[PDB]
Amino acid sequence: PIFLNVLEAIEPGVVCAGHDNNQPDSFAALLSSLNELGERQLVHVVKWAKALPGFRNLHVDDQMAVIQYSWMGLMVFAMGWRSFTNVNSRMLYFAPDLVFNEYRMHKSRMYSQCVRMRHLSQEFGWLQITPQEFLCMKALLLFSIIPVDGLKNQKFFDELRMNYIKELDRIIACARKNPTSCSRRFYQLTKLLDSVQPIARELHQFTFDLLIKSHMVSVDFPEMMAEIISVQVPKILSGKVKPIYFHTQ
Ligand SMILES: CC[C@H]1[C@@H](O)CC(=O)N1c1ccc(C#N)c(C(F)(F)F)c1
Repeated sequence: PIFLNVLEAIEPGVVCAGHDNNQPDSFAALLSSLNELGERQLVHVVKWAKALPGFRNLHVDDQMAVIQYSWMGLMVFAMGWRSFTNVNSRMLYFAPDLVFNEYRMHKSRMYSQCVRMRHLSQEFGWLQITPQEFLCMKALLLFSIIPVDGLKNQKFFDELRMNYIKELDRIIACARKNPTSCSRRFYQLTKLLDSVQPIARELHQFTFDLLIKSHMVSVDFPEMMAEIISVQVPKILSGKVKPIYFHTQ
């Protein structure tokens, strides 16, 4: 059980947003706290990714690029899981000190996006996703978005992705003596993974638009946050960098 041992060992712990929950809810305060949380989560995601089996097989510039492109999707998927395990998917558990109820979904001006994220969280319950399926799916999500023109060394990436697919297949919750069971399960989980990508795109769009207007609406963007959103995110939004889907959309 070496692979699952590693994934459990490297899984990030609790990350707080630093939000003041004693102040009335406002757009500026909610989004400033989400941005700070995004910066804090990025730091954890980088450390996590660099500790994954085989990650150092990637060329050095490909390493940071892969992390940066996948960051939003990784955050959303983990947040959906937190929401499932902590509040039964009824609210969005961004952090212990930043939990969105319906009022905050509205006040953040992100209601439609939050609906999609809550639906993702509900899928963990509907499909009875195991914590081990979650960990393997999240690892595979890192290797699910790349430039259409390819990476510096695309071969090493393709091999990594292949192996992460095989590890997911190995531990899916099914009865092996009935092949139909495992086929159905793999189909369900690949559909679930695909569904992260349109959600990440909506968040990319929202966050990009907010950065551009941030001076007008009093929303603060931290340094590393802002660089990714102005340099890497537009490569996604302009179609230079595209998600890898299992099924044809
Ligand atoms: C990253 C940018 C900020 C906001 O500007 C838009 C938005 O949705 N953000 C955000 C923050 C933190 C987490 C976490 N965890 C998430 C999610 F969970 F949705 F990925 C989004």
